[PDB]
Parts: sequence; C-alpha cells; structure tokens
Amino acid sequence: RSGVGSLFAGAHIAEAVPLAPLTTLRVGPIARRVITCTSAEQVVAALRHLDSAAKTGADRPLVFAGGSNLVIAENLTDLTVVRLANSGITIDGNLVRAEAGAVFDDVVVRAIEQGLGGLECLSGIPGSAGATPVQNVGAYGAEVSDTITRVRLLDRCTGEVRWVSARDLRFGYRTSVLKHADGLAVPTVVLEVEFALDPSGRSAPLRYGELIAALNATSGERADPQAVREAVLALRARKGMVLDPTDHDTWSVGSFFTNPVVTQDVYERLAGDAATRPVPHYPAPDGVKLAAGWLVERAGFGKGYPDAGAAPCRLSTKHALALTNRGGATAEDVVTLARAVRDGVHDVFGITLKPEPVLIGCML
Amino acid sequence: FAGAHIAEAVPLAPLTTLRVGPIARRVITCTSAEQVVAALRHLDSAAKTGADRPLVFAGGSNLVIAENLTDLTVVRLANSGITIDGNLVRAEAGAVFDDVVVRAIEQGLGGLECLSGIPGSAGATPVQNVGAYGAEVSDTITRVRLLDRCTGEVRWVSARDLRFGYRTSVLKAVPTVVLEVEFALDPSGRSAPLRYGELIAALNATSGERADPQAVREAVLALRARKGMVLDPTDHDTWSVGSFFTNPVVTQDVYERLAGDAATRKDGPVPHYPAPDGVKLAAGWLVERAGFGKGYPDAGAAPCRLSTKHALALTNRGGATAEDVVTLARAVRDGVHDVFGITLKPEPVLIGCML
Ligand SMILES: Cc1cc2nc3c(=O)[nH]c(=O)nc-3n(C[C@H](O)[C@H](O)[C@H](O)COP(=O)(O)OP(=O)(O)OC[C@H]3O[C@@H](n4cnc5c(N)ncnc54)[C@H](O)[C@@H]3O)c2cc1C
Ligand SMILES: Cc1cc2nc3c(=O)[nH]c(=O)nc-3n(C[C@H](O)[C@H](O)[C@H](O)COP(=O)(O)OP(=O)(O)OC[C@H]3O[C@@H](n4cnc5c(N)ncnc54)[C@H](O)[C@@H]3O)c2cc1C
Ligand SMILES: [K+]
Ligand SMILES: [K+]
Repeated sequence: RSGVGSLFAGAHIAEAVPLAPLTTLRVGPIARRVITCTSAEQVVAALRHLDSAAKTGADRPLVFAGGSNLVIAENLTDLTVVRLANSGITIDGNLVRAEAGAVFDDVVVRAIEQGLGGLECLSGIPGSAGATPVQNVGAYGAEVSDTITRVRLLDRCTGEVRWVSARDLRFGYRTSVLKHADGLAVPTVVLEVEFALDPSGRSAPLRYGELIAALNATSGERADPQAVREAVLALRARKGMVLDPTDHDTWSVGSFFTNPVVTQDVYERLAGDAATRPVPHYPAPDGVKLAAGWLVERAGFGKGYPDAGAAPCRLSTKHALALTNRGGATAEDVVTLARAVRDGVHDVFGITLKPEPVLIGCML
Repeated sequence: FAGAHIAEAVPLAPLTTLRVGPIARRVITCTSAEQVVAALRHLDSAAKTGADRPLVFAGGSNLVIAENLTDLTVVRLANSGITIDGNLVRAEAGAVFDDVVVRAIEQGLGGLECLSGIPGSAGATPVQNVGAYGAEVSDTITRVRLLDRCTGEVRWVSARDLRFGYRTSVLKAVPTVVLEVEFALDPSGRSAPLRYGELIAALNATSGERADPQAVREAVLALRARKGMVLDPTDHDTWSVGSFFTNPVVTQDVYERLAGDAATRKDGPVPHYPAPDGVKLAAGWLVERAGFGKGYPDAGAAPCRLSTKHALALTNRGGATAEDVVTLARAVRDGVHDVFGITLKPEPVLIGCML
C-alpha cells in the first residue's frame, strides 16, 4: 500500500536536531531523533512503532507541529520527536478540510477566498491546523469550536483511526478532551480537521469590542471576511501577535496565561475594590471571565518587564501576557519569569492563572 | 424540476402511518437533491401565499393531514442513497431511517442500534432530534445538508448550529429542508452505552455497559413490539404517529407536587428523566393517571382510540378522520391539564387541523 520498504512508511529520520530554531520561542534541546511525517500513513506507522517499543519515562515521543505553543526544557537530551508535516487543504462546498500539518492561517485564507465566512477572526494565529482543536484555538471573539464539525483522530494506544464529532471533543474556553495537564502524553493525535463555514460570504458576528470599533461596526454585525482579516492582522501587529522574525516581542508562545473565570462574588469584590477610586470582564457560562492582561499589569508585571537589564526573558513591550526570548533565553528563564507573574497575580488578587502554552519537562 | 415525477390527485392516506389525509392536487416526488432543490425554489417563489405553500413530506410517520385540503401541493422526498466512509455514514433525506441503522450494524459501526424500529426517513430525524431507548440522533450527527427555503441557498450545517435538544432543533421561524444527514459512528463495533433502564434490564447488564449492536437492536425491536411501536399493518395499535405527546419538562416543584400527591395516594413513584432545564415526566403515566387507560375509549367502537399497548399513541382504528384524531388529542390534553396542571405538547405536525 504505502512506503512498504521503509521504516515508518517513508517518514524522514534525522539525528541530533536542534529544536530551538524550530520553535517560535527559540528555546529547546537538541533532539536525539526527529521523525518527520508527510502523510497520515506516516504519522500512524511512526507512532505505532514508537509506542510499541517505548519502555521507560525517557522514551515517550514529543509530538511537534508548528512549534508555536511549546516550551521544551533543554535538559531533555534523550528525546525522540514526531514532527507532523502532513499538510493539505480541501474545499468541499461550504466545508474546508485541513490535514494536521497545514498552516492554520492558510486554511483561513483559503476559506475567505471561497467566500466562506467564519475563520476570519482567527487570522494571523501561527502554527498548524491540527493543533487548533487541542486547546480550542481562538482570538477576537471567535474560536475553532464555532465551526469545527469533526476531527479525524488517531488513538495511539489501540492504533484506531476515526472521525470524532465536535460534540465529543467537549470544547470549552481554551480546552477540549484533547487538552492534558501533561502535553507530552498526547494519547490521541489529530490527523485532519473539518470546518463548516458560511457560503454567503459574511463574517461571523463581530463579538469583540476592539475589532468592532476598528471596523466602525456594532456588536453582532457581520462584515466582509477579508476586511475583518485585515483589521485583525492590524490589531495583532500592535500587540506583537503576528510572527516577525526581526522583532523579539514575537519570539514567544503568545499569551502565556488564559483569562481566568471567577465566581460572581469575586468579580463584584474587585468591582468594589476598584470602585475606589472599571474592571474588564467578558461573558462566560459558569462565572465571570476576567482579562488576564489587566490582572498581570495591576500586579506590577507590565510591558517590558523586567525593564532594567539585558534580561534574556522579558514580557513583550507590546503585550504584557507574552513572555519573549530576547536572544539567549533558556527554558528555565521562561518558567522562572512565568512563575513570578503567576505567583504575583495570586498574591494580589487570590487568582491562580493557568498557563496556556504547553510545557514539556518543566512545570511552573 | 430537473426530472421530478409529478402525479395529480394522489390520495395521501395510504402514504401516512396514521392512514389519514386528503387527495392532494399534485405530488412532486424528488429522487435526487437536485430535484428537491429545483422544486422548492420554484414553488416557494411562486406561492401567493398561505395554502399555496407546498407540504414537505417524506415517510408520512409524523404527520396529521386534514382530509379537506383538496388544493395541496406536496413535495415528497425520495432521495434515498446511503454511503459508508470509514466510520462516517451519510444518508440522503429520503432514505428509510431503519435501513441506515441496519446498514451501519452490517458494517460494524455502533451508535444507531437503540434507534432501531423508528419509522420514517433519515431526513426527518434532526428536525425533532429523533430518539428512543436512551439515544438521540444528536448523539451522532456531525452535520446536516440543508436548503434554506427563504434564500434558496444550500449548505452543510453543524450539529451545534442545529441546537439540538429534547425533541427539538432550530429546524422545528426559517423553513429549511434537510437533504442529507452525516453520522459519525463507532468503528470498534460496540453499541452506544446502555443508559435506558428497560433496555439494560432486558439485556441482563449494567448501566453504562456496551453490547453487540445487533443484540441491542433485537432487544429494542422486541420491546417496541410489546408497545405497538414497530409498524405492523395488521395491528391497529401501530396505525399511529407513535407517541402523540412529548414528555413534558416541568420545573422541579411541579414534579415535587406530583410526587407528593402520588405518594399520599400510594400510586407512585412518578417516572421521570434527566433534563438540563428541569424534570422530564413520562407523558404516558400522566395520561393513564388522569383516567385515559390503554384502549381509551373502550365503549362503543370509536374510530380513534389510544393504543391498547401504549396509551400515548393515538391510533386510527379503521376509518378515523383527522377530526377524530384531534378530538381525542384535545380531550387527553385537557384531562391531563385538569388533573395535574401540566399542558402536554403534540409531537406530530398538524396540517390544516389543531388541538
Ligand atoms: C505570536 C503568537 C501568537 C499567538 N496567538 C494565539 C491566539 O491568538 N490564540 C490561540 O489560541 N493561540 C495562540 N498562539 C498559540 C499557538 O500559535 C496555537 O496554540 C497554535 O494552535 C499551536 O500550533 P502549533 O502547530 O505551533 O502547536 P505545537 O507548538 O507544534 O504543539 C503544541 C502542543 O499541541 C500538541 N499537538 C500539536 N499537534 C497535534 C495534533 N495534530 N494532535 C494532537 N496534539 C497536537 C503538541 O504535542 C503539543 O502538545 C500564539 C502563538 C504565538 C507565538
Ligand atoms: C409506530 C411509530 C413509532 C414511532 N417511534 C418514534 C420514536 O421512538 N422516536 C421518535 O422520535 N419518533 C417516533 N415516531 C415519529 C416519527 O416516526 C419520527 O418523527 C420520524 O423521524 C418522522 O419521519 P418521516 O420521514 O415519517 O416524517 P414525515 O411524517 O414525512 O414529515 C414530518 C414533518 O417533518 C418534516 N420533515 C420531514 N422530512 C424533512 C426534511 N428532510 N427536512 C425538513 N423537514 C422535514 C415534514 O415537513 C413534516 O413537517 C414514531 C412513529 C410511528 C408511526
Ligand atoms: K499561547
Ligand atoms: K411521535
């Protein structure tokens, strides 16, 4: 059938591979082996062999795609990496299907240019399509759970491949069943994602105040998707949230923390504690969602922190939530600064912020 | 109408499970999605309006049609393909739903088996989130291909945008027609988990176990047979639209009032089911407790009676009219309201008639 003569059905194998340059953060160990898969058959056959042979706590493989949400400890000297390069975008009426290794922003653009609305708010988010369901990737008032119909999944332990519905993924705010406290584990691999979009050519309803203002629209109004993408790309540039290899503010894994959901009591206390001398909140179904960025800034961790020095890890000069590599950072530098922001916001507010990126061999 | 078959003066009664309906002016039978879409586009722009709107039809298992609708144009969906594609099953609107179930079981795909024996088409299933025996088609549908009748536009719509709930979806005020349904099923060949007390008991198993889909099917078919809820043309208990009323979802205090009274009278407990938004009661227990036994009325030879095996099913006893169905329905609804304070809601769609 498929690459029968070769190991892993034809996947590329390389040894002693610096992972740092493959990551947006530019942090990482030299991987002992990298196995690069360009098809679903390769991803399945590669993991089957590695999962069948893996015996010890040093042998679980790191599944790696765009490298935009990974903080990988430099200590990990005995690491095998499976790299998902199985790309491919199909248009099927108002449906768009993207293999895991497609570049997510590419899916957005293809969708917009078919006159299909629904992804435009997610323009400029880096990384792969296959990663999007894992944490229900979102920005600017949209999330991929607003349009995903189903996901093609490899269950690594049984070797079964099937399609799973959006409903069975149990999407919530920055979560799904695929999201695990441990980001190495990845017992289930996304091979392909399908989205169902709006063939009338209208964007999703605009649900995010900064974007709405920028287009001179009102809340829940629909607009031209391309115009929405252009505004979103401008909003993201201002925050250093579009990759730009000459700008260190962009040497990140984006926002380092999820917006926390607090009980209505704790929102009203802060609403009071700041009524002397207006507290950002977003609607959410089981409490109030607070802006992590407003919390981080109020606890003293502003844009550029720490300001004095040549700190190798700073918070972005354009967006306080993003940790950045200024040139020579290590994983521990990133974890250290993140811990302090996290500890600091708890000292002030009594809110524990959860990290949004995936920390391999490091914890907070 | 891109090759649609057009018949004139077609009796609808024999096309309905209730054996009630008018002689339609024209029946436009569509055997492809293209015909369905061509027909509805022309007819919907032509209509001038109320009674010129066409009735969308399919399996005839959930409709009560007034016999005096002599000017009725009907579009009958008979696009019937069924495609298996790994663990995905795609069924055109006109496919027989139970054949989709059988086809999935035959391929080793689990998830549809608890829906064995429900009559009518695949296309109709999302409209009221068809279900029984602890399953609903919302548990497996990924998306539905729809014609928006207001814009003439055709598109796939996700499960989520259909807003499925207990006997409802957004399709049940935009008319749309479902053209095709996709289901994602379980290729390990295990059933959905067994959640329904009657079915678990009948298999000798535990709540949450899975079983062979075929054995689940046979159990469910035998239980449905005991209630007159599989089509059997010699049994008048099955000349129905199934359960005529949906299980009402009441605030928890309405439930509690009832459960107190029943405990005092010693005729409890009040059977009830999970609901996100209060407590769901067995409409059948309300009907019987309000005085309307299985076979009601027993006196004389009523042309409409409640099934002798399932009180919730209004049945055509030979020669019923729509007026008889609606007259019996109104009494069962009024009596339940009078005894319990609960307003039951009709499950079938009523064309030219009302409670
Ligand atoms: C400048 C910048 C801006 C950002 N803005 C946003 C934003 O607005 N919103 C947002 O949600 N995120 C944002 N991110 C985070 C990141 O881009 C997204 O999370 C992205 O979806 C990660 O994709 P990746 O392919 O790079 O994942 P990787 O970093 O390659 O992988 C990360 C984790 O996902 C797992 N994973 C990857 N592929 C699969 C698969 N196919 N199946 C199962 N598990 C898998 C990996 O094992 C690992 O556990 C931003 C990042 C940067 C650097
Ligand atoms: C013996 C018996 C047992 C039953 N058991 C059950 C049960 O266990 N659970 C349950 O839910 N139901 C049950 N029913 C009700 C009925 O079988 C289901 O509602 C069925 O899915 C209806 O299918 P149909 O094709 O016969 O619809 P029809 O009767 O042809 O049409 C019903 C309504 O749905 C609309 N409709 C039909 N197809 C479409 C479409 N493609 N797009 C948009 N609208 C459409 C029609 O316009 C009409 O408004 C039972 C019925 C009988 C007679
Ligand atoms: K992030
Ligand atoms: K019914």
